[PDB]
Amino acid sequence: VPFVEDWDLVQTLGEGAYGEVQLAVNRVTEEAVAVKIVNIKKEICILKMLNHENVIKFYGHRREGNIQYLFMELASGGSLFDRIEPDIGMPEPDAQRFFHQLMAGVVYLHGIGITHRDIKPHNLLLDERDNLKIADYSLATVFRYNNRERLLNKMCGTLPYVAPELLKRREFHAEPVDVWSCGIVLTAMLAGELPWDQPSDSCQEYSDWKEKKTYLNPWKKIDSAPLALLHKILVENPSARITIPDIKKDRWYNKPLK
Ligand SMILES: N#Cc1c[nH]c2nccc(-c3cccc(O)c3)c12
Repeated sequence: VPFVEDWDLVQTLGEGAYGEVQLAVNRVTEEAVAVKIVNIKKEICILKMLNHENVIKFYGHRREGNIQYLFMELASGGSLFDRIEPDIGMPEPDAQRFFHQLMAGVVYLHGIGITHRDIKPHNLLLDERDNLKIADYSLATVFRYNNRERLLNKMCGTLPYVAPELLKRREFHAEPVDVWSCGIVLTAMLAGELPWDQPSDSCQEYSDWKEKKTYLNPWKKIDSAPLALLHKILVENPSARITIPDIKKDRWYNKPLK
């Protein structure tokens, strides 16, 4: 029962990079939100930019001495990680719908010149109608400003989800990195397993993929239509990799399902 103004901080929803996330229920109105309890300057700044239905909304913040409190839209359906059954995945029509929503959120972000940099199932939250929302902007950054792109140079993210250029290049474009990670998420949805620990030539599973050994897992679990899309996303050269406009033209992406 701590509190901040009208909100009771009722239960922990988890830890992130830094900072607990609590469920905050308002004593008066009964509204429920999520509150992150904690560089931060930049995060808040990016958070106030966000206005889209597949992105977690920012409601405002309050600094109270030591601790900053970031109020955000609650997603009470848990995360996509909870929907992925190990070694199985989920039904292809659920995967497709979530992938559609993830692409809508990522397009939006990239359109305001923001890169998330850590797309993975734990950061993809569901609302009570199973709508997907991209959350956690603690690693997010600006890659386009006044219509000029800047390349990134900090390595960050989560190894299984990161694009290979991030481990090999001094500087790289933001957008193909976020596309690659969506590809790994789509793999996980359809196969219930990640394909490699990291995308280095010293990792055997990655070498196998580049040699097109799709008779192996996880690829053997995936139907040929989504697998053809994954062949276009998980492309090692970032300038050859498919872009989001072209993902939206892909045959599996447009296939009627369920
Ligand atoms: N962050 C955040 C959240 C924003 N709305 C939420 N709704 C439910 C859970 C979370 C949440 C909780 C722990 C870790 C995390 O990554 C996200 C959030």
